[PDB]
Amino acid sequence: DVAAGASVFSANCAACHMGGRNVIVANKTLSKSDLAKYLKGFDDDAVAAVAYQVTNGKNAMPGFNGRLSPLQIEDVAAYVVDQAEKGW
Ligand code: HEC
Repeated sequence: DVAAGASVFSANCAACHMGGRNVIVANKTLSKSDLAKYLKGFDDDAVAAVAYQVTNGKNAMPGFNGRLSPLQIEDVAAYVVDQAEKGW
C-alpha cells in the first residue's frame, strides 16, 4: 500500500514534488502543515483529502482521474500522508 504508493509517486509526482516540495508553487508543499493549511477536509480524513486533489487537481496541478486507477490513487495518497507525518 505505502510501498506501492511510493512507486506511483516517483513515476507521476517526483517531477514536481521532489522531496515533498512544490517546484511550481513554492508555498504549496506536501508538508503536514501545508496539507493542513490548504487541503480541504485534510483535518477530517488525510488520505481522502489527498486522494481528492490527486483525482481532480487544480491550477498547475493536473488531475490523474483518467491516468491512475482508484487503487493507485489511494496508494499514493497514503504514501504522501505517511511522508508528511514523518517529515519527508
Ligand atoms: C507538476 C506539474 C505536478 C505534478 C505532475 C503533480 N503535482 Fe501536485 N501539485 C502541483 C501544484 C502546482 C500544486 C498546487 C496547485 C494549487 O494552486 O493548489 C500541487 C498541489 C498538490 C497537493 C496539495 C499541496 C498543498 O496545498 O499543500 C497535493 C496533495 C499534491 N499536489 C499531490 C500530488 C501527487 C501525489 C502527485 C502525483 C500523482 C502530484 N501532486 C503530481 C503540481 C504537480
